Amino acid sequence: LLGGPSVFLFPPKPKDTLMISRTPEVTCVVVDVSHEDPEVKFNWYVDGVEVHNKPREEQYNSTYRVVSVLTVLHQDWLNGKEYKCKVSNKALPAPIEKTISKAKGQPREPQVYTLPPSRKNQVSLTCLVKGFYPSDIAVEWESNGQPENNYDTTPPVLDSDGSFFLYSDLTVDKSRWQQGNVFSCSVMHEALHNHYTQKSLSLSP
Amino acid sequence: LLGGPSVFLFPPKPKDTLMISRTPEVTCVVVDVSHEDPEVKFNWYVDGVEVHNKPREEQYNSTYRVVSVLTVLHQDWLNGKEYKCKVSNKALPAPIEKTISKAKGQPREPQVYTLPPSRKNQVSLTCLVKGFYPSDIAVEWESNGQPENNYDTTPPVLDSDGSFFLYSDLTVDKSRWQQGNVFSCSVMHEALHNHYTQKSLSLSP
Repeated sequence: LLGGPSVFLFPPKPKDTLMISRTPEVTCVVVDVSHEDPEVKFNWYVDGVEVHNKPREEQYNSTYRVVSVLTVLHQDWLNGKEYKCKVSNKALPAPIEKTISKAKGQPREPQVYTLPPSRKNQVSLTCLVKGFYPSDIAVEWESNGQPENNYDTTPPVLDSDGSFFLYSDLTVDKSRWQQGNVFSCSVMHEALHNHYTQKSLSLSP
Repeated sequence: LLGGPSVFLFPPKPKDTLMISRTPEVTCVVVDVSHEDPEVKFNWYVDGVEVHNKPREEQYNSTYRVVSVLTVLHQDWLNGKEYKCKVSNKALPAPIEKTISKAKGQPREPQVYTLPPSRKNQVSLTCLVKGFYPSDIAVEWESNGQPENNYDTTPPVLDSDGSFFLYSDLTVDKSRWQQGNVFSCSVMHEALHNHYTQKSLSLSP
């Protein structure tokens, strides 16, 4: 397998699994396919039963990169079904197989805490999100209903008690803060009521 | 102790540890401090030696939340020194101690791959980043040198070979794509030459 193609199988976006309006999908990524062997075939399995459905390929200098995407059903993922990507290519000893599923274990509700805002010309607004399981989570910010994209979020990290925690921080203009704009950190997780919660912070007297 | 104060100690942002112009800091977060006991005091230790430099506090209904930040030295963090947060409050049996350091293990260079773009009115541009250790990493996007914030990045995940891998997804206007704008996927990691690599993606004939 060394110098040959590598395969990566990605779970669906947490946000996608937790909204009926969107469609969650697993993604099977193949890079470093040899110039001599462009044909790459994908076989998808849900718990064992083969499914459908085309794969997307492009040339990158000496090699090929191929991505295959399969829609999943919200429930199948949340209920813990196992998804398998099988990648076949003429240069491979035996087809490569990858497997992904939602972590099993008792779900635990995240707890969200806005923190003391801190300070030239910009303000840091932060949210702690902790006590959650599994680690699949979506953390976002908004203001006046519209999204705020200038934020960092730490990857979930395991706590002593076996739950996960993270830290999200949003940078805003000092003046938008001083003008009393309401800023919110929204969290989506399977263990929350309505799969959603929100905590707000503003400058108010 | 339940359900008194809980403490969370956070490492410095990867981007801050890897740029000479920024200040990396460890952050000690205390939540659910009882109304009756506002005083929270902080002891900071690097490898076991007390350092100095105040904490911010605020009331949230019936509780207090307190955050204490300590500037660290780039070299100290990368060299694997151990940071200790010790939190003292009158409601605690014994003061609470939290400890953090860079994971030890042989550093491995991330490998960065732009992937085939995919198609309403919007284009998904994607980057695979894999083969890296430790998981401390920063991933961002630019167009014409300016930052693009409308992306999502999976938390680093452990690969069978002991290294980490992730997937980052930027959403762009179809028209900015068609107009030939160069979109760039910037990665920062300790094992990279210059601590930085860029892979770019555009529509070109």
